[PDB]
Amino acid sequence: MVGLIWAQATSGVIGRGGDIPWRLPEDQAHFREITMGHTIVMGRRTWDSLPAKVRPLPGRRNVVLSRQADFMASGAEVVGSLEEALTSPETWVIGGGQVYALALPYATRCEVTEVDIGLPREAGDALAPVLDETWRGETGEWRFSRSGLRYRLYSYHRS
Ligand SMILES: NC(=O)C1=CN([C@@H]2O[C@H](COP(=O)(O)OP(=O)(O)OC[C@H]3O[C@@H](n4cnc5c(N)ncnc54)[C@H](OP(=O)(O)O)[C@@H]3O)[C@@H](O)[C@H]2O)C=CC1
Ligand SMILES: Cc1c(C(=O)O)cnn1-c1ccccc1
Ligand SMILES: Cc1c(C(=O)O)cnn1-c1ccccc1
Ligand SMILES: [Co+2]
Repeated sequence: MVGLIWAQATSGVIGRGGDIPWRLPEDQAHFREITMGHTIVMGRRTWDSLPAKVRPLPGRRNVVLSRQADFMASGAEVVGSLEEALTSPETWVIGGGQVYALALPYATRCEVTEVDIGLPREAGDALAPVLDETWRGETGEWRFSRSGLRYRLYSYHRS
């Protein structure tokens, strides 16, 4: 199973300036629940976005995708192609925009946290991948984060 997990503004923005223009503790907890114990695959930029203190994310097989054959990520596997990372029963692609797009053909699950933030798209933004007609999606209720933003979860699947 390859799944994608991400949070996006309504506009499709997932990242800006190498970080995220919001912070939902509830989505972090949800993220941790969904990925705990499994392989997490991320682009090198996303690895860089992780604070050195949470790095590697505990209890998960941290894999970083880089074309740099000598890139050192203390506590992770650095692989130069996505196929090297799919060697576990459950693999979660955790970002960023490039790796989401690269992984979409392998995916059967997308766990999408939609953040009700009017965030117009800007040059350089990392974007959520486009899901075609093969994806079947079920939505949750709009919830309120303690950060003040509303959010809801879309769970997409396809065979
Ligand atoms: N909202 C959310 O849910 C999340 C948002 N984000 C945000 O996403 C943004 C980063 O995403 P993005 O900028 O797209 O970069 P990524 O995090 O997708 O990593 C990009 C890097 O991945 C490597 N890479 C990409 N394609 C390939 C390939 N085909 N073969 C080998 N290596 C490859 C390269 O690493 P190298 O350059 O070393 O070769 C590239 O620079 C940040 O702002 C981050 O905060 C991240 C995670 C979750
Ligand atoms: C910080 C964060 C949030 C948040 O703060 O809302 C939601 N996802 N992530 C996250 C970022 C990078 C990698 C994995 C997950
Ligand atoms: C996703 C995450 C976890 C986790 O999933 O265990 C623990 N810290 N963070 C985190 C990452 C980036 C920024 C803030 C927090
Ligand atoms: Co699990």
